[PDB]
Amino acid sequence: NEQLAKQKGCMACHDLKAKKVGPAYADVAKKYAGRKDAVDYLAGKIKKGGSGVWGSVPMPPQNVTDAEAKQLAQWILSIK
Ligand code: HEC
Repeated sequence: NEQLAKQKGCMACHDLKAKKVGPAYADVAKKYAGRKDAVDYLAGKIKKGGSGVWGSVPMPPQNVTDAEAKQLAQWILSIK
């Protein structure tokens, strides 16, 4: 956990409690913490990228698979 975001380099904009170029993973988690499919949705935009729900900066695409996409929404959501 955690070390994963490094191998990818998502912190370049995201941030647990630091609203930087991207919505702090902690903030997004709470926003999707009251949901039940935050895993599919998130990962759905993780392998696609883009934007429109938090801003416009088309986040750069990534090379992850469904499984990896799950750990991202599961690891980012658990973060508060
Ligand atoms: C800055 C260039 C970014 C880097 C690097 C990464 N992400 Fe990102 N991400 C960024 C923004 C600005 C947004 C919001 C765009 C919008 O308006 O919606 C996002 C969003 C995500 C999301 C949300 C998916 C969703 O809710 O549909 C996820 C899951 C996400 N980003 C994952 C992610 C990962 C895994 C990264 C490293 C591989 C990563 N992002 C880098 C900006 C940036």
